[PDB]
Amino acid sequence: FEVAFLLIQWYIYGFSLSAVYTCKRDPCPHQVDCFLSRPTEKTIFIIFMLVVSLV
Amino acid sequence: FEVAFLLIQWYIYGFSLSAVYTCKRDPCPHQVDCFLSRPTEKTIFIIFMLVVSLV
Repeated sequence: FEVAFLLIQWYIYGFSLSAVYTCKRDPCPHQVDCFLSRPTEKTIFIIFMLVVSLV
Repeated sequence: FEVAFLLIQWYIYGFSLSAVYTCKRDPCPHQVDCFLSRPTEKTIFIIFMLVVSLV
């Protein structure tokens, strides 16, 4: 379970969050730009959770 | 003068106006979409002016 959850967590989005996200969706015209809430703190907590899972 | 003005008028934008315009500019992020005021009436008047110039 640990290994599978870690693999899915890596596959979906990796191990970091970017401040700027490029979104291409049907309602949005052409290629729109969006921004995350607090990417750096979320990335830091991602790193702690990944380390805890590894340990 | 007639011929040169007609050639420039054709070269810059052609002889018709489209309701939807795709704009790519430095301030605008990615590729933005804009709309003209009254494209059909403007196109009709373009056709009259082109015909008058030709005559």
